[PDB]
Amino acid sequence: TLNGGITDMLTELANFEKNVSQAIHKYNAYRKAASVIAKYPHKIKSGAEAKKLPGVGTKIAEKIDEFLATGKLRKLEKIRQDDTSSSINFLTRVSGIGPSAARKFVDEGIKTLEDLRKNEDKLNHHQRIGLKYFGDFEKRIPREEMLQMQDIVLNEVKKVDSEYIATVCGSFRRGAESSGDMDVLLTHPSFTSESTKQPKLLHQVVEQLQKVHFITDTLSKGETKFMGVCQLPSKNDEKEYPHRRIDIRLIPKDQYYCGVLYFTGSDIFNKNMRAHALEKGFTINEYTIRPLGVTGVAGEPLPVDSEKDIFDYIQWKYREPKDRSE
DNA sequence: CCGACGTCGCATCAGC
DNA sequence: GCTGATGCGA
DNA sequence: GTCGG
Ligand SMILES: Nc1ccn([C@H]2C[C@H](O)[C@@H](COP(=O)(O)OP(=O)(O)[C@@H](Cl)P(=O)(O)O)O2)c(=O)n1
Ligand SMILES: Nc1ccn([C@H]2C[C@H](O)[C@@H](COP(=O)(O)O)O2)c(=O)n1
Ligand SMILES: [Cl-]
Ligand SMILES: [Cl-]
Ligand SMILES: [Cl-]
Ligand SMILES: [Mg+2]
Ligand SMILES: [Mg+2]
Ligand code: NA
Ligand code: NA
Ligand code: NA
Repeated sequence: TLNGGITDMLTELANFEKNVSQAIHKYNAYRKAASVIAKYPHKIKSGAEAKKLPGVGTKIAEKIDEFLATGKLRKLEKIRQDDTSSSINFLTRVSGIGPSAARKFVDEGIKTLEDLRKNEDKLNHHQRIGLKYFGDFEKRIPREEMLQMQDIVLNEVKKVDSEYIATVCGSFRRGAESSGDMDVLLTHPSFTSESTKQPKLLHQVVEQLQKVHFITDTLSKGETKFMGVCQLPSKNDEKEYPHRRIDIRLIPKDQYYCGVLYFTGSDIFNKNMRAHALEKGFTINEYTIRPLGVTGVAGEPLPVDSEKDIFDYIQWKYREPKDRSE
């Protein structure tokens, strides 16, 4: 990491703006600049050099100059001193506690892990599970464990219905040596953009994974998206593995390529690519790519028979999953 | 100088 | 209940 | 906070 000091600074500023300021566009701007700087293949020597990169403007350039000269950023040194900002930033590290809930908890005197555990009463279901596994959810998953988890998920899915196809996406599909959680794209021929011919398609996979004690908790669940918790089995006398976040997304089978493009990410890559689509006159979601008429209303879905077809429409050279870790 | 910034699923709540 | 908005998340 | 028209 040539520029890790700068990128950490911008990331901390991004998180400040999201959690404390509740300024989602500043959050995205800071993360976009951190990402372009992270892939820049030179050790940055000045703010002016960084300002050449798209997403780095005047203000970030000045912060880079202060950071290069001093090793620090006074704006951040002060944010770290604000008790309210410290409290809010801590509380939002619990899954299910966002910017608004964190600020309300602080108002109510609930500011520390101690306070949260004393007040499970005041937590919704999601937050209660985020608190239960607070430590575990900050541990990363070695790719070796991702492979064991993939084996279980793919085999249990096959036992329910051999026509399911489960694909592990996220950073795993991008070839990362570790991942923050497990993301699973699911398809079944009974669920297409034209009809849903079988109910409970997601539910049946979730129940089977619960049956074998792989899924341990549910954060939210609907007809096409599961957000929950899972755990690898341990051997005799072994310490248990940490509990891990798992997301399962059921996507219409004929829309698999848009779905796997979405779920492979990264999230910044998707934002960048979707914004480029818009400048090229297209809109992309996890289901389709459609043209945008001058009216601004999306037209009919365009034929897609590969991930690369999506890149072709917007005049981008193809980028393998490994090259999408923005 | 300023409007737009990616797109959408599930949980929650307010008004009717 | 339904609908629409907001929060939080992918 | 940055960018493009
Ligand atoms: N705001 C977002 C968040 C996620 N996503 C997509 C892209 C992302 O790759 C996918 C899974 O989300 P996750 O937060 O798990 O991101 P990952 O790419 O898997 C890595 Cl941050 P990690 O989960 O391995 O740490 O969902 C998105 O489009 N927009
Ligand atoms: N989860 C998945 C994965 C692949 N597929 C289909 C889409 C393609 O037509 C086909 C090609 O397989 P693969 O992409 O794994 O090479 O598999 C699916 O329907 N659901
Ligand atoms: Cl903002
Ligand atoms: Cl600092
Ligand atoms: Cl669509
Ligand atoms: Mg992930
Ligand atoms: Mg723009
Ligand atoms: Na720039
Ligand atoms: Na949180
Ligand atoms: Na995830």
